[PDB]
Amino acid sequence: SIYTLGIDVGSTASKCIILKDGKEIVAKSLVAVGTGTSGPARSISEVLENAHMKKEDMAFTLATGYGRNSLEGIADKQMSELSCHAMGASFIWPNVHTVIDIGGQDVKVIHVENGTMTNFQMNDKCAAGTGRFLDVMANILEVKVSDLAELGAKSTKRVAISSTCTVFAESEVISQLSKGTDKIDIIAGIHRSVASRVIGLANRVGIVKDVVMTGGVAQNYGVRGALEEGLGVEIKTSPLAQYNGALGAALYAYKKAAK
Amino acid sequence: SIYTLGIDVGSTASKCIILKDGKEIVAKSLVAVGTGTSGPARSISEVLENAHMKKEDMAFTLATGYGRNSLEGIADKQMSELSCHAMGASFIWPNVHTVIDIGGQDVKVIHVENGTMTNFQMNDKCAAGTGRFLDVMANILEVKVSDLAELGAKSTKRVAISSTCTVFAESEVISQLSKGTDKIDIIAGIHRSVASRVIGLANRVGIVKDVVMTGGVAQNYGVRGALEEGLGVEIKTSPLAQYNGALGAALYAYKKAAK
Ligand SMILES: Nc1ncnc2c1ncn2[C@@H]1O[C@H](COP(=O)(O)OP(=O)(O)O)[C@@H](O)[C@H]1O
Ligand SMILES: Nc1ncnc2c1ncn2[C@@H]1O[C@H](COP(=O)(O)OP(=O)(O)O)[C@@H](O)[C@H]1O
Ligand code: SF4
Repeated sequence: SIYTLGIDVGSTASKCIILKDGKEIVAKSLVAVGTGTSGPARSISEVLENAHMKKEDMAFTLATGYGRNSLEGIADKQMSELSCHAMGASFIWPNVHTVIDIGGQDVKVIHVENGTMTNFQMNDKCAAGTGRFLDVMANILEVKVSDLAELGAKSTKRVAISSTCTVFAESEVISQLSKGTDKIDIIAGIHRSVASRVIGLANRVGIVKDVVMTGGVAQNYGVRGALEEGLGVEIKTSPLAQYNGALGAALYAYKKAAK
Repeated sequence: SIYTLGIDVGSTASKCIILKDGKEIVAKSLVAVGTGTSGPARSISEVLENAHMKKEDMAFTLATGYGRNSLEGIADKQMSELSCHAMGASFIWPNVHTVIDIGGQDVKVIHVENGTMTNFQMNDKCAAGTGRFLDVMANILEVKVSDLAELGAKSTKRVAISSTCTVFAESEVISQLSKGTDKIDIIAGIHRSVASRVIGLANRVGIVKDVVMTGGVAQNYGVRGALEEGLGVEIKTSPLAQYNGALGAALYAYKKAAK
């Protein structure tokens, strides 16, 4: 009976979630964020449509993300991206305590307790370990970022990328091609390279029980598997992975719409 | 009467120096890293020719640089790049105490005392502040790395690049173009951006009196000027700037050839 709207406006995309009584997801949406493109707005329409409801049907609207204020007038209230991820993770996995969120342009590991963000470490300046790292690599390899996972899974040889930087690592990848190294192998290498950076931030926080991966890159099971190897613990993820930030907002909305 | 050979084999180029009695430069050479694995070799021939002498005439040969361990057989002893720069700087500027060396793929600030490396700070992992940063920018701007200095000198408006990263700053530059911002201005901005990183390392060491800029990027007076503004002290440089590492090797050679 009470419908709420969670809006996660990131730097790459804008995700939306609408849930009934804060217990079930009725609809979600995702729209690329282009300059001028007005995609966060579009995504809102997208959800409302998918759900067959009007903005006036939402009890409370909560926005989060990089441009969580670009639609200030839309959201009743805005909230930290760390908070929503913690809240959302908790809705999907009750025993979460550690949340690894990789999105374009940034990474962040969050320690969660009672759907809240206890502590966290995040990278906002280095393109390394971000989905942007994976883009720059998929381009040189001439492959689709959403294929990397599938390809790297075929690797038979370990190929390391000693360069920590995206720029230097780019040359490495180019050079590994000059040596006739297979792409499948270079990819699995790029994945461990990303895992390595995440693991780097990860340790300043500590991997607690029931680790979950969130964000768009979450889909890349190549990357996630590289993470399980590094941290040596199960890394969980679900289809809703990239809609976590939004899901968190919707949960905080339904909460604000009860107090 | 005693001729020595200094060979600085970098990642970008291979420089060579030959001096008589460790007091005067008789000849120098510079050869890129074209595909072949004989550019360092080629440069040696180049110098010997320019000088009109043969490898035998060289009393002692000392190699330095990224591929130092590659001239084992050609050279007689190898030495730290920090040491040669300090030694070489001292030969060019007696009162040096601080040496800023920007080359492709790395930056490093050296404190010098009696032709020796007292302390130093260096960047080897981040492409930011390196000549590689300038490359990635010259490409997007569609200009020649050796023109940047000349162009930026015409800027009339200050345009900042808030991004510290080469990858993110790359997009910025692209975006500053979308806003119709002049290249001349974007360049001067890129220069200060580089200066900022150098100054970053610089402070962990301390700018002492008589600062000198070394390395290929040394030529870029756009960059060097950005450095004088930041540190607020004179930054010296000479034509031999990029041959400093080699010059240092030749000086250590003539020294080894006297003890
Ligand atoms: N199928 C896929 N496989 C791999 N990566 C993907 C896939 N779909 C999206 N991604 C990526 O995951 C990231 C998700 O970004 P996201 O978290 O939505 O961005 P932001 O934090 O800016 O909102 C991007 O780098 C995007 O390209
Ligand atoms: N005329 C020039 N103007 C600006 N930059 C230059 C010029 N000539 C060379 N450079 C650059 O200066 C740097 C010199 O690199 P160098 O110190 O020789 O490399 P390495 O440290 O790998 O041996 C490179 O980034 C190169 O492109
Ligand atoms: S290490 Fe590379 S990817 Fe990271 S901030 Fe530096 S230039 Fe950017």
